[PDB]
Amino acid sequence: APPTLWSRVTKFGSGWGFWVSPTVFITTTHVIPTSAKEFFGEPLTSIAIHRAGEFTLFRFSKKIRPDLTGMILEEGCPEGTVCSVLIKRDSGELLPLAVRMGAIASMRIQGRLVHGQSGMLLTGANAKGMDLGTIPGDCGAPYVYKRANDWVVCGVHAAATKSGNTVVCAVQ
Amino acid sequence: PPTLWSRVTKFGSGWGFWVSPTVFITTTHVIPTSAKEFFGEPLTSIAIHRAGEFTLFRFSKKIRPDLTGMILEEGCPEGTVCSVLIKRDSGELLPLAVRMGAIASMRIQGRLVHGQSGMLLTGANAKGMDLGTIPGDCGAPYVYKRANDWVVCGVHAAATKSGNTVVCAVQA
Ligand SMILES: CC(=O)NCCc1c[nH]c2ccc(F)cc12
Ligand SMILES: CC(=O)NCCc1c[nH]c2ccc(F)cc12
Repeated sequence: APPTLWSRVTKFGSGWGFWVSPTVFITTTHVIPTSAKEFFGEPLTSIAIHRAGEFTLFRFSKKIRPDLTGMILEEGCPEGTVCSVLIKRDSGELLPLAVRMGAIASMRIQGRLVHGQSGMLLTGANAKGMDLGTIPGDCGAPYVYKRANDWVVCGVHAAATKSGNTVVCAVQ
Repeated sequence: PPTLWSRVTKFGSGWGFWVSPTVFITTTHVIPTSAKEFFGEPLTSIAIHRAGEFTLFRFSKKIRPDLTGMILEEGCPEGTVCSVLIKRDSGELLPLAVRMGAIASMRIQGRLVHGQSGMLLTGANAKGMDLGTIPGDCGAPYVYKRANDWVVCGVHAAATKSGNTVVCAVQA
């Protein structure tokens, strides 16, 4: 995956988020620190927060990441698209996990009612674990794919089943 | 625990894998042809067992005392879904699912290679995205989970231009 996409993946709350542009940051709702009143030095007042279930978009009134170009955010992807989930692990290891995407789905995963785009890992058979699968610290990692000369972001990591085979991408 | 990934080590023109503190496996063609030592041990001290494109090194002292010993087998049952544990010099980790087939002598680009055939499960193509193998990946291990037990069953020897078909060299 290109260096510019890994540069947009920022450690945030109990997981990650992703810079779409110099002013737009996307993440999974449950990783946001609940008492928090300031983000990258800016008060709530100065930020437009757009929340659709486990998807949250932050639009800043100033350029927080002026090193970046704006890229395309889409509302999920066609069923059958192979995406990479851009996961950072212990000590600059970079894990772009291959996922085949499926339908929009509503599930119950552990306690929780989860809604988003389902997909199946293409890493291995019984992927329940940090070596071939996702862990709770991965929530907010972006789902990306290459589409002609362009890369697209189409969601953020929200959940995985007890077997680890099935993942859920929160979508705008 | 040490992760599986800490066992995958840069070696020669590719990679290899620590099965135990004293046992290292790799692809024969990536081993240097001019050497007096490996991993700081004199070649005097190293047992080398070659069988076509599969090589095993047995050291006389513990090079990786942090590891436990893993199950090494001579390939796996047809239909097993393995993971090829690819490391790249970017710092990326690429576990790719492979459906394993028959032992054969296969024509792969110019070349006759003997080992276990497999097909990558990332489909359409790996062209643009982190979804296939490249020449520098030779020696990456093939692994799978069986009950609570991780099994290593061979090393990455070859792949087609296409990228669909791979060869896993196995112990003889
Ligand atoms: C992977 C990654 O985040 N890299 C950049 C780190 C960084 C430096 N200065 C910043 C200001 C805002 C922000 F969100 C990130 C940064
Ligand atoms: C233990 C075991 O047998 N696993 C399933 C084998 C398998 C993987 N990918 C497939 C795609 C089509 C198909 F017909 C079979 C497979």
